[PDB]
Amino acid sequence: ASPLKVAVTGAAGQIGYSLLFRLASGSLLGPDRPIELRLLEIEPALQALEGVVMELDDCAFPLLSGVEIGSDPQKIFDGVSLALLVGARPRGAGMERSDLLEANGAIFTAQGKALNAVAADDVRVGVTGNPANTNALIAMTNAPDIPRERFSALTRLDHNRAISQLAAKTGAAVTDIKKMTIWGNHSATQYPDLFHAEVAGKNAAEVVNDQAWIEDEFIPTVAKRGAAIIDARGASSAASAASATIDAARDWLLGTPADDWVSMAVVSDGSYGVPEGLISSFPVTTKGGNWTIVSGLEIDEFSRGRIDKSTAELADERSAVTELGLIA
Amino acid sequence: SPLKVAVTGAAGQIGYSLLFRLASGSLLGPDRPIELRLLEIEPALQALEGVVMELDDCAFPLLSGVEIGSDPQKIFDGVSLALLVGARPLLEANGAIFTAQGKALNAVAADDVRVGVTGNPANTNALIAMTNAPDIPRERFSALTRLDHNRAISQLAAKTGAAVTDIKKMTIWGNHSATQYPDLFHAEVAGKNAAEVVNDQAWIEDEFIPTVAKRGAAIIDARGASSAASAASATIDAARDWLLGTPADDWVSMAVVSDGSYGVPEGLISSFPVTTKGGNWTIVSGLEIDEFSRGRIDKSTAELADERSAVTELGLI
Ligand code: NA
Ligand code: NA
Ligand code: NA
Ligand code: NA
Ligand code: NA
Ligand code: NA
Ligand code: NA
Ligand code: NA
Ligand code: NA
Ligand code: NA
Ligand code: NA
Ligand code: NA
Ligand code: NA
Ligand code: NA
Ligand code: NA
Ligand code: NA
Ligand code: NA
Ligand code: NA
Ligand code: NA
Ligand code: NA
Ligand code: NA
Ligand code: NA
Repeated sequence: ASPLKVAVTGAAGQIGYSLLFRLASGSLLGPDRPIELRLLEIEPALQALEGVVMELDDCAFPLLSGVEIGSDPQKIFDGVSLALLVGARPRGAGMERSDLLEANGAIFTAQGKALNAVAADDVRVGVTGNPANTNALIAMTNAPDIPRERFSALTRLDHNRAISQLAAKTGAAVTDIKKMTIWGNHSATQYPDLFHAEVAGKNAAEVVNDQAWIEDEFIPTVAKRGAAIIDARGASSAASAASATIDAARDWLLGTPADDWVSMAVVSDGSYGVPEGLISSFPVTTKGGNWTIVSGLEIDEFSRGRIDKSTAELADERSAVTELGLIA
Repeated sequence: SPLKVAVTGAAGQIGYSLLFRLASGSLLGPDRPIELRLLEIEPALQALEGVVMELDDCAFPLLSGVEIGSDPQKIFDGVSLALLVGARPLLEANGAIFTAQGKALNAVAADDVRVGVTGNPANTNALIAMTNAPDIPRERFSALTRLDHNRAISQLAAKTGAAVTDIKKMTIWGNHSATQYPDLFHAEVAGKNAAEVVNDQAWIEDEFIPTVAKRGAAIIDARGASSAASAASATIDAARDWLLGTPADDWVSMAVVSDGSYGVPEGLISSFPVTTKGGNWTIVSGLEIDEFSRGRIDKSTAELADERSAVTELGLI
């Protein structure tokens, strides 16, 4: 196979440090599909990025066809088929992800315009940098010649967290869990939805049989997990964010299993009462590098309220970046 | 059935880079589960809890479970692969660590255990561990020279323009130290003898060997931090090849106990060209050692013997 050209921003950062070795080892497309890494950093981090590339070379990875590094997004994104926009300022303890809306926003205006100018026709664009949904909205709107559906923000770390907590509660293997959904924003208002999930062919909410645990423990544990990692580790998630980035990109490009769906924050067409044009997390299936929102789910009153709270937040964020002039 | 894998220094930088790859399938592939048993010192256990939170958040299908602790006799119980990564960042300080860890392994590891030592000074730590485990066959102990090996492959690929897949039969001889000897005279670049391809002895001595030997310091100069991800990667490569076997047209480097082969003093843990099958290594037989290579091999094994003498004088053997 021709090498897949993959761009990674913030590539000398902590997420990048985890992610690049998984990419080069075969985690994205498997053991027979080479990858070319195109790595972006800010100028003061280029010496460190040179060091990371030395380490990549020193792994003697058979799949790594080559590496280009630089600080010019038009050079690094030239011809790329997958762009992993990870680099942005991190949050720290006591911060909400939305605290970084104005700071990180302008990065995404510029990167969307660069992608628009130079990326491969088949590009798919994943955004991990915070606040992720709004940053993906910024990038998507600044790339009018790339189809809107090519942009996604990462809610897969939230999704995976929710799988982990459900498996723990139920005594199940992670492989038993299917049809998890995270709705809305990658924030504290995210809604992890058990009511459509399955634990080995059984409805998840019925298996747990405990609405109070769902409301008082499960939802806030998942929603606030990032802050819990900051408290435990002293720094934001890195390896697990990199792992979720690989999972989301892999499923996007190679497809979801027939019996399952995943969570991706993508542009709303109004489905499920989610305001049109927001980047919001939905249950989706994928095939051929394309996603489709899962149709037909009955949204119960409790779920409805939690979804709307989260989409309300997204609408507020969208208004703020529109007022800052970052959109279009 | 999950392979029980112990990792020491598990909240360190190598560990951070290693554990997620292990759990994702890098060691045994996509259908073989693993159980992680993570050792740290007591003051690092809080941090290790945070690493386990992130492991759990990955929802890894292969990760059957995780146990953490500071007692090697608990963590190593029933393990079939022990990756001894943690060490004091010299010979004496690490001596107590590896004496204690070899004794623990001897007491509680699985019969089929293989023990890979990444923590420095790796060869002599491995020797100490092996000596302290008289009920585990000596061939189960290896020190990691795979990072040097892969670094050599990297330099040789850059010099020749070949793909890394075109590079075979690289060897690192001796100690994992500045006296290591990376041997191009038996390596092949797309079938052709590597030293004949390069055709430049001054480049070998003045550039290739010192660049390999000093690479860790070059990474630190560049990144401001040590080479954790590539060390992790080498650790996985070496353990994977040990357990699953080497390719039929290739060999790898492993530091293992010497039977005298190639003039390496018996009983030293020393890096040899090896093939693997069934979880067992065999030193590559039949290689002709030229005068230049003999001199460099003997300089390294002299250092290994000096280190063995030092730890013997300290009472660690
Ligand atoms: Na960075
Ligand atoms: Na990292
Ligand atoms: Na691949
Ligand atoms: Na490697
Ligand atoms: Na390596
Ligand atoms: Na470059
Ligand atoms: Na667009
Ligand atoms: Na709640
Ligand atoms: Na949080
Ligand atoms: Na939490
Ligand atoms: Na938590
Ligand atoms: Na609407
Ligand atoms: Na909009
Ligand atoms: Na609102
Ligand atoms: Na340790
Ligand atoms: Na380390
Ligand atoms: Na594995
Ligand atoms: Na956990
Ligand atoms: Na994850
Ligand atoms: Na041995
Ligand atoms: Na080893
Ligand atoms: Na042998």
